Amino acid sequence: VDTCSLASPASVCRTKHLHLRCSVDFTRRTLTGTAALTVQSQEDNLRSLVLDTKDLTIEKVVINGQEVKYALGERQSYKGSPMEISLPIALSKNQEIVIEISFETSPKSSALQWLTPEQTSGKEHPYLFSQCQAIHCRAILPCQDTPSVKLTYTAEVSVPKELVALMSAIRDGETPDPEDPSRKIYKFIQKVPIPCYLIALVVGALESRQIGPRTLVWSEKEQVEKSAYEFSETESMLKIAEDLGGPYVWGQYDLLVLPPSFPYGGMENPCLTFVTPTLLAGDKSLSNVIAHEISHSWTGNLVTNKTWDHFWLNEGHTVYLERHICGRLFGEKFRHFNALGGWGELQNSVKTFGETHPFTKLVVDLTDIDPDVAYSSVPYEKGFALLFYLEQLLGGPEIFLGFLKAYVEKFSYKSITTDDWKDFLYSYFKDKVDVLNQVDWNAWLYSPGLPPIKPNYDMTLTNACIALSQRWITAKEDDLNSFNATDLKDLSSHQLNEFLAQTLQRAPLPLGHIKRMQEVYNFNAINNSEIRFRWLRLCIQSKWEDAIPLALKMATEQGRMKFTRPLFKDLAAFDKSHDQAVRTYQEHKASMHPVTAMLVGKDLKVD
Ligand SMILES: OCc1ccc(Oc2ccccc2)cc1
Ligand SMILES: [Yb+3]
Ligand SMILES: [Yb+3]
Ligand SMILES: [Zn+2]
Repeated sequence: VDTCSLASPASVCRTKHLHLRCSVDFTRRTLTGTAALTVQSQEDNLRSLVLDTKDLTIEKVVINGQEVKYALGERQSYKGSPMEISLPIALSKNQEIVIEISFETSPKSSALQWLTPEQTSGKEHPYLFSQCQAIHCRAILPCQDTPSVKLTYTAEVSVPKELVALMSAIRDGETPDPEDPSRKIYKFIQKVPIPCYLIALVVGALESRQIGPRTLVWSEKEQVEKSAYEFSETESMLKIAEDLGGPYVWGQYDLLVLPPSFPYGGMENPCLTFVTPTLLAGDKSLSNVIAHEISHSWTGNLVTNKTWDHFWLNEGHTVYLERHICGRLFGEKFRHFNALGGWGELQNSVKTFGETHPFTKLVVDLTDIDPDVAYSSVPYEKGFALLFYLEQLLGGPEIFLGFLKAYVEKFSYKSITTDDWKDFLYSYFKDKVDVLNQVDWNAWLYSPGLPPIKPNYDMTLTNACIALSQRWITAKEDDLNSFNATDLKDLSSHQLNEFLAQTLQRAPLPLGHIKRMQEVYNFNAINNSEIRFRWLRLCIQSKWEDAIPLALKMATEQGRMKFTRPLFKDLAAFDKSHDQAVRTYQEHKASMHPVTAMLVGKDLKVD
């Protein structure tokens, strides 16, 4: 039972394949076309089925060349409207049929962002991108919008000729549109079965550069060179990930660097990972996001969560694999540094929601909860903390990686629950079940707050961050003279970020301390998005009026939610910037990503 979907469940019928034929209309901000679903009945005498939709216009439904009866139910808030289709002939178990639905999206589709030329790097062409995770595929096309159903797809997309279309699939050629010479048709094939949240589309003035044997980086012309350099470790990461998870089955591993309003750090769209341009630090320092997206090719894309309640399975295992990739590239001390940083992020999330909040539970109950509202670091970090604890309890990384590879092999091409994972963990570790029975399963999986046990972490790389943060916190006015640019000489960008993270946990600091920090460290000159974000949060919470225009600029010039949401909230919580934060949101709302616009509105209590 998937409480987020209104469609017929996997026990009734299963979509086996999607053949999508569509045209992108920038003037109307609509995607129009036909979604032909190959549906397999899982029941005897199947006469009707239900599909998920959200703000879709249905023109007709065709089965066996004839139009059939359908009905759109009343809208159920964020879930959309159910679409019941009357089948012309009763289906027996395992019988397949093709249902072709003629549809049109709404300009307000929660899955899409339509950008004007002014909102792009080039300023001459418009741009479109999708973001289906968790339940936005229903806002693009009628489907069984649940990760419990996996399907292959083929697609032909008609776009203005001067533009390029890309999808979460293998490129299968381009031709002039035979129905319109002002347009091109781009063809795509996804031969590996995927849950529909992994369906993705981008249309814009895109250019590409090869950066590895199976990797192209894609972006507007202005970002190509910087992107090629920033993501040059991609191939070495794919090789490490293949060694940890088994064969890479997707063919290509391309990267697309989206415009700044992209709401997430990355999206593991198969064959084409989507990334935020906020990763473009110039020194490859934010490459762990690539390692994370690469890891999803095994944990999430091959082994998938059956429902959104089990999202931690996707995230926890991915962060675990991501930290191993970074550990192989940079050393075990670095994997422990990243792991310890993750615990810090988990403390922050638990503190933000409250220790008894249901969204701090590992396995969540999303009945009547919009998944976008529940989204946080909890499934990533609590999920990671559990696996890291288990690794330590079971004999170390080598032993635990053996389980991870067996888990990926066991559940490849399947959709699983926490119980399925737990059953396999007990099966694999049958000779260590006594150790496994010491785990407080009920607390780890179903209780809110911080985990019952904190793993053991090497402190080697964290010590200097803690030591510097503590000097600043315990400093009195007469100790401020002792700080100098030399304090940072031996700190990496990651350590500088951790120093800021540690200090932010104790924010506010006295205004005089923050002014001294700028005077000696010149944190205002740092363009690294993670460091700049933490520094500006530190300034705003410490009530520095000079930081107000810098924080407003960062909150609006980019739209990665990790940054935009807390910056708007910090600005709204500071009396001096409250009105500006609200008015800036109101002015930008219409041109923001629809999900980001909704969430910032809720955060700022602006309806
Ligand atoms: O485990 C908490 C939780 C959080 C979010 C969630 O759904 C998502 C997933 C990705 C993107 C947006 C929403 C499902 C579960
Ligand atoms: Yb081909
Ligand atoms: Yb003193
Ligand atoms: Zn992820």
